[PDB]
Amino acid sequence: ADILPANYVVKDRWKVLKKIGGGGFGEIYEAMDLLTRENVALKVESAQQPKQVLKMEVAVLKKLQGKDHVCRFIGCGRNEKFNYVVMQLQGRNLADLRRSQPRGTFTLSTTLRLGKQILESIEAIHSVGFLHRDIKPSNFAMGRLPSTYRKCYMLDFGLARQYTNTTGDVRPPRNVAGFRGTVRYASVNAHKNREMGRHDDLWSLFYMLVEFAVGQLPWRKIKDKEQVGMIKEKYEHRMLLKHMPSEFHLFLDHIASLDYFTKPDYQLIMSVFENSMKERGIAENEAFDWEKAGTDA
Ligand SMILES: CC(C)(O)C#Cc1ccc2[nH]cc(-c3ccnc(N)n3)c2c1
Repeated sequence: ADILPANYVVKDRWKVLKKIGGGGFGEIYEAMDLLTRENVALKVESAQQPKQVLKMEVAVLKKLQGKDHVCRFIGCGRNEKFNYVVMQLQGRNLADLRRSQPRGTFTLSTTLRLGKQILESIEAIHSVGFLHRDIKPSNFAMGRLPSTYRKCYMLDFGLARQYTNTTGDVRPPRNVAGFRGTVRYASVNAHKNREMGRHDDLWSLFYMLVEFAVGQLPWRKIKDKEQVGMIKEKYEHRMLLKHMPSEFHLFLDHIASLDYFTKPDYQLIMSVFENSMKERGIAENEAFDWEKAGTDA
């Protein structure tokens, strides 16, 4: 069934406690690090599996080491049965935290402050020549330590693609590129099976923040890829912002203006979040909604 059993020790060092995630791609375990005495995340991929994707995931994670909002890399390896990566263990993902909120909504305070962090992570992965291509709330996790629990960390590079060649140029888009990310947060371009660009990661961010602040997207009950693309294509997006800060029109109009070839104005989007906080007197060091101060006073 699973690749690693319960109590399996990888490289004499990382001992499986339980499976915390998995699909077609590979599986993710919580492990005890026998050297450091710390719990770690262990992600594994079958050595035979026809698509060898973990190799690319580790390469991305390694390039990003030293950026904020990135899991600390601990180790990786390869044998006859599986490839694996060991990374610092984070806490709960934003989909789990949003569904724990009484109405499935975050405050503007939580929404805007998570937005700044996710924006920073998107620019970071773009800055080392990669698209995420599956930006969604379950791919961000809060830290679990006193130094990290107010930090949001980007996970799961399993659908990432290098958008540059080996010498830093933007590579030519394929005329058709089959979109295989999550329906709910996919850009209209993704829905049309266009080559995805940096802008398409920022669309996914746009839709996440609306959904955080409002509790839902208009197409939430529709799972069909094609039906959802047809709804988004027609949807008057300025209407998503009816109950959002007016600065979010600057965000919408910007990413609407972008194409596959054009570098986003990340600072423009950051200033939207920053101006939206400043207008409502929102301080950076406020409790997140899920904290004792956040779930109380
Ligand atoms: C960055 C990389 C190597 O591509 C990755 C991943 C990934 C995918 C799916 C996952 N599901 C849950 C986690 C997870 C949970 C807690 N703490 C950490 N570091 N992860 C998780 C991590």
